Amino acid sequence: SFYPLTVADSQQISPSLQRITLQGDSIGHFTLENEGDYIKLLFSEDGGTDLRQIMRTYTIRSFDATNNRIEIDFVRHEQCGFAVRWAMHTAIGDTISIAGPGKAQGLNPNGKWFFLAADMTAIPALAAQLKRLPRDAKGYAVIEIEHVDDKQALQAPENIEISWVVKDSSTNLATSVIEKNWLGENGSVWCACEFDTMRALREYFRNEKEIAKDYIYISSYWKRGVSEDGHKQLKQTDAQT
Ligand SMILES: Cc1cc2nc3c(=O)[nH]c(=O)nc-3n(C[C@H](O)[C@H](O)[C@H](O)COP(=O)(O)OP(=O)(O)OC[C@H]3O[C@@H](n4cnc5c(N)ncnc54)[C@H](O)[C@@H]3O)c2cc1C
Repeated sequence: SFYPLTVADSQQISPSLQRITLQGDSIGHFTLENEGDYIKLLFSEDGGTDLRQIMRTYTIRSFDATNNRIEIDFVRHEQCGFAVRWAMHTAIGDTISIAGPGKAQGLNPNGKWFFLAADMTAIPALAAQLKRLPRDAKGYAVIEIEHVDDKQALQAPENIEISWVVKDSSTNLATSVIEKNWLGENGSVWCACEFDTMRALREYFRNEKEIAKDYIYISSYWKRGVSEDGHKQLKQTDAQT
C-alpha cells in the first residue's frame, strides 16, 4: 500500500532541520498511535516522486487528526541523497507517495530507570518514546545535534534528565553517553543513531553494563558515507555477527 500526499508546509526549524508537512485523505485512517512509526518515501530512480523504486525511511513526527497531516523532520545533511535533495527543493503543492507505517522495538517499560540516546535522525522517534513513558520515569535522554540552535523543547517525564551535546572534534554522542553516571541494574535502553556510534554503544550497554537483550533497543538509522540502500545491506552484514 502506497499513500499519495501533498506538501502542505515546509519550514526551516533550525540549522540542521527542515520540517515538512504532508497532507491527504489517503492517510485519514492514521491515528496518533502512528506517531513514531516509520514510513518510506518513494522515489523513482531519477530522483523524482512521480512513480525500480528508491525508498527512504523517515519517522512520523506528528499526526494531525483534524486535517490528515503528518510532519516529517528532515536532517539537512550534505553522493547526493534522494530524500534530502527532494526536501530542500520541494514546494508547497508538490506531491509524494509513502509506504508503511511500520513499528520497531520500543523501550522496555519494565526498566527501573531509562537511558535514551539519539542523534538528529532519531529525535522524532525519541520524542515518541518519551511520550509513552510514565510521568514518574527516571533516567537520561542524551541527544547529539550539529548546532546549538538545533535544540528542541521535548516533553518528557520530569526525572528524565535531557542533555544536548553539540558534536565537534572532541564531543559526540558515544562519549557523552558513556560519561553519564551509571544508575545501576535494571536499566532499560533505547538508542538510535549513526552506525559506528551504535556499534560502540551496543558494546557498552550489552557487554560492559550487562543489559539483557530484551532491555535494550539499539539500532543504526544511517551510516556516514553510505546511502540507505547500502545501509540496509550493512545491517544484514552486522547481524551476521
Ligand atoms: C527507522 C528509521 C527512521 C528514520 N527517521 C528519520 C527521520 O525522521 N529524519 C531523518 O532525518 N532521518 C531519519 N532516518 C535516517 C534516514 O533514513 C537516513 O538519514 C537516509 O540516509 C536519508 O536519505 P537520503 O536520501 O537523504 O540520503 P541517502 O541517499 O541515503 O545517503 C546519501 C549520503 O548522505 C549521507 N547521509 C544520510 N543521512 C545523513 C545524515 N542524517 N547526516 C549526514 N549524512 C547523512 C549518507 O551517509 C550518504 O553518504 C531514519 C532511519 C530509520 C532506519
